[PDB]
Amino acid sequence: AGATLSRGPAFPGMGSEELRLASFYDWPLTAEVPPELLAAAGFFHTGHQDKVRCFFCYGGLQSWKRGDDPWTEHAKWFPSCQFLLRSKGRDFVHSVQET
Ligand SMILES: [Zn+2]
Repeated sequence: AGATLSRGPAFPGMGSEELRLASFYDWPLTAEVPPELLAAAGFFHTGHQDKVRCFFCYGGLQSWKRGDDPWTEHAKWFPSCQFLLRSKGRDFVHSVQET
């Protein structure tokens, strides 16, 4: 019983936080979340608005707002992301899912 989550990042090149940070060179003025937090949480910027995708699970998120925690949003929407899980642990993700 049970298929396994594949281990390959959706976008291995964006596996680097530094490179993910570069993607936010045009992260909008009206956008309310710091790129550093987004890049740290595995997200890189796509498009020209405020859309991001996780380099690993490819979870796509937009409509970012003051206070929005990237790591939390990550756990909220993409709880099985192996990047999120290695970085924040099983406890953290469960803690976000159970609320
Ligand atoms: Zn992810």
